[PDB]
Amino acid sequence: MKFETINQESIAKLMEIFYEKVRKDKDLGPIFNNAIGTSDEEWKEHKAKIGNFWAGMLLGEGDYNGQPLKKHLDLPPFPQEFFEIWLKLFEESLNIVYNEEMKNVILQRAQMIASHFQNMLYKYGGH
Ligand code: HEM
Ligand SMILES: [C-]#N
Repeated sequence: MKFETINQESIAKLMEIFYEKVRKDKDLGPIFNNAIGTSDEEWKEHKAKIGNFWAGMLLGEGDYNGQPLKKHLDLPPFPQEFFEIWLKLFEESLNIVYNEEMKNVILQRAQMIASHFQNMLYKYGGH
């Protein structure tokens, strides 16, 4: 009932579950909607792309070829606190799809990226 492995099937289930939580989210939903659209197909094309990102990260295969940091830099600014929401929802989704062992491998990878995005996107300083 829970994946003890990482494959196209498990990642596709992860994308389904996570981006449905994101779409329904009070804080994240508008950001994503303003960026990709509201149609089911636009959301399917986004899940496909992020699915390819994760396959490249986790399986070493797929057609993801974009610049993830640049993309988030180019987004209209949003609060740093949203990274907490994103991670909470992602961990919930992983907990549905994967056993504890696999879940923790992928969460760790997401945490590392989120931490890198945050150090790059917010000074936390002043100027
Ligand atoms: C506050 C948290 C985050 C928000 C609000 C957010 C938002 C978005 C949005 C709106 C897009 C669509 C970009 C567009 O169509 O212009 C996007 C793309 C993407 N996101 Fe995020 N993101 C967040 C965190 C993350 C994290 C932590 C990761 C990785 C672990 C990630 C991975 C990606 C990737 C790979 C893309 C595709 C970029 C491309 O088109 O090449 N995001 N994100
Ligand atoms: C970005 N999800």
